[PDB]
Amino acid sequence: DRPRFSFSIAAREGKARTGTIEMKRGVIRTPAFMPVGTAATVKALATGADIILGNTYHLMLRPGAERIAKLGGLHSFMGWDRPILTDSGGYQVMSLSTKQSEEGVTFHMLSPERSIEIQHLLGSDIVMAFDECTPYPATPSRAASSMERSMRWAKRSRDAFDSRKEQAENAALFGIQQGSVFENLRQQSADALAEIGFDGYAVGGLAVGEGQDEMFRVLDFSVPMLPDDKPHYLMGVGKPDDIVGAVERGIDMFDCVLPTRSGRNGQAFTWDGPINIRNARFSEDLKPLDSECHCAVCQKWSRAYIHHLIRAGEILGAMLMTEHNIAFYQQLMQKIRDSISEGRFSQFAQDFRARYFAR
Amino acid sequence: DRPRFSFSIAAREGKARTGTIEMKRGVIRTPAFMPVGTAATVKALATGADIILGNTYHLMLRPGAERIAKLGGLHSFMGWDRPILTDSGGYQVMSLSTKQSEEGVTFHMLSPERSIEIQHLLGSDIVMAFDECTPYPATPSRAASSMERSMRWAKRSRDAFDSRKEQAENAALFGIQQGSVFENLRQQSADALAEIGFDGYAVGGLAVGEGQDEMFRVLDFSVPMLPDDKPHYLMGVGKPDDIVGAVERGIDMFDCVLPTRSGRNGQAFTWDGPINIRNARFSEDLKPLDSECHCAVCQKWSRAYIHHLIRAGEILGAMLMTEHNIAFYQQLMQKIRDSISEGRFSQFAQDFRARYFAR
Ligand SMILES: Cc1ccc(CCc2c3nc[nH]c3cc3c(=O)[nH]c(N)nc23)cc1
Ligand SMILES: Cc1ccc(CCc2c3nc[nH]c3cc3c(=O)[nH]c(N)nc23)cc1
Ligand SMILES: [Zn+2]
Ligand SMILES: [Zn+2]
Repeated sequence: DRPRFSFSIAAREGKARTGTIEMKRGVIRTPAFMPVGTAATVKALATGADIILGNTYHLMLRPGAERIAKLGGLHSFMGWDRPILTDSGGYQVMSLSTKQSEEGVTFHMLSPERSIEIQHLLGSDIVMAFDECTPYPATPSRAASSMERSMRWAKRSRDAFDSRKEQAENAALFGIQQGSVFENLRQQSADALAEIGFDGYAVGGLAVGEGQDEMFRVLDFSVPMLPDDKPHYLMGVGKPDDIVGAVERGIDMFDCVLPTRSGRNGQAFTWDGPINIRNARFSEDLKPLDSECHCAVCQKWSRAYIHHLIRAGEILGAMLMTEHNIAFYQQLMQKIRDSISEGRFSQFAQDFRARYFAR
Repeated sequence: DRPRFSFSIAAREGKARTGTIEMKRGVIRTPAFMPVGTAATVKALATGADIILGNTYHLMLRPGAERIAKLGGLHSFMGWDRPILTDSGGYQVMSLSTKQSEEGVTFHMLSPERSIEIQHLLGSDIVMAFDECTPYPATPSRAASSMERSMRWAKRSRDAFDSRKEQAENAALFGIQQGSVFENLRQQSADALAEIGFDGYAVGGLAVGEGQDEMFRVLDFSVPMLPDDKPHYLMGVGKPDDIVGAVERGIDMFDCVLPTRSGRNGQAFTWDGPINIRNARFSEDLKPLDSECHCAVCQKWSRAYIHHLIRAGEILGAMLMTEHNIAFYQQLMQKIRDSISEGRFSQFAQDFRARYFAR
């Protein structure tokens, strides 16, 4: 059948690439948007996807990784038979929960070994190494010390993953680059990860308050340090314009939680920029959320009706907004893939920004 | 094409009837459950219906009946091309908002004439007369005075409806019986409504705290006072067992808001009674919400997953619960219609109660 893990690049334009990841549970077209699976009914890729996210930090607390395993794993639990990616829980413990040491983080304990076992019990297909997302801003010394611990933890994550036969033979493991905003530390981190060897490489430690200009600056030198022949996952990013610029700099995978969060608060993404549907200017607007969007919501209902539902406190309004936002991001990713494949991505990015920041 | 309004009875068992209402926008199979249209995406009848409810009291306040008319009416607004029923707003003004007089109710003014015009602007197909839902309990004198005012208002509602050509020719008007729990006042009210003449007759003034035994007692003598050859709508009812007992007493139409409210609070309806999915006993339950339910939710997801979603605060959990509850009520109505048509409704009601109140 399909291999455990293959990445093939079908077309390139500058630093941008488009291709496919093959795994046992399915194919992932890249650049890929990976939505959380619990925010709406995600279908096989529209309000769908090739791969969804599990929420390791939440699941290890409710109902617990052992219970998820008892219930058949996340694929059975969520009714999703395609690939699933889980984070290692390190970022979320530090953001939401903490006592740190070389062994791991107490808050329950979380270590590289326990993080890998938790992701094993959940049954995810893409497993993230257990890292430390360095806070921003950070001094060079603090960023270096943090990156060095993350690299020791990456080696421990590799070894823990390899010691579980079912996981080593059926899942894939991604290493996470750290180093804050410092080119020399980003290089040393990429070097360390490449020596250990991973199936994919994530750019960690961004989307931590640095702003888009700084994030793009860091991606300019950081992504080329990663192995070219493996997928590149930018964690925590982001807005549609973040995605286009990150693809321009060689990123292949994205996890944006914004579209599934924005929907509950009334924010809809459109080709003309985001709008807040609760605003009174939409109370009589008979256009769909976006006039070109092909999602089920825009095929049927107006801005005026979704405005009404959300203002009325109807959960239906938020669900429709969420379904539209997920669909818009997937339509964005499809246009990105098509334009790279056709050698017109540079023009697309230009056209996208001009319209997105016009209105 | 179809007539403005026809009701045909296809089969009877005791006082129970099953049949069809024909209107210009579609056919309604009876006994019918009429869900609110804003609680989930309701499809053509499953998580669907032959007719949905509009919320007159909410709509006249946000965005206003004139604005709904400017947007094309509720059918265009909600994307629903089949029949729509609206209440007259009298109950809701008194429950949720008040100064009453023979002219109407100030809170905005609401009169029989204004209520009919509001329902005209909304474009509903079944229009309710403007009544006063008598509070419970009520003395005979207070119940009589209230019923008598409602009957004068029913005549004013009839005249207002008939004076709007588009409405008189394309919609239907239902009169509402009052009289609290008093047989002689229920009779006088039915007499008054029959002399005015309506397309259907509602039993009003119940589901106001009287309890199921008292409600059934009042239906025992009240429903036979209404014209047999016209549909009978019990307003505000109710639980599944309320519906079965009310069909046994000659009711044809129901509006239950409970299934669309219960879903948000974790209550699911099953053939074994209601359950609260948030209860810890469902955290590892791999069965669907109901093992016989044919809805999309029970085809795909477990109690354990819906429990997880709701406990996690995910709006998806409440939406799935709502979709299941709407579907369960429609499956209930289908079994009621089939069993009356097959002459086995008495046995069905017996079997239903024995299982529903067992667990
Ligand atoms: C469900 C879910 C969605 C997204 C994430 C990714 C969370 C996330 C970041 N989010 C913003 N910036 C981020 C940086 C890192 C990082 O450096 N390391 C890890 N392990 N995760 C990150 C985790 C869980
Ligand atoms: C959206 C919506 C749903 C349901 C209703 C029906 C509201 C309702 C009653 N609810 C409980 N008991 C009820 C009695 C009456 C009544 O006597 N008169 C009217 N006009 N409505 C009633 C109105 C609006
Ligand atoms: Zn859309
Ligand atoms: Zn169901």
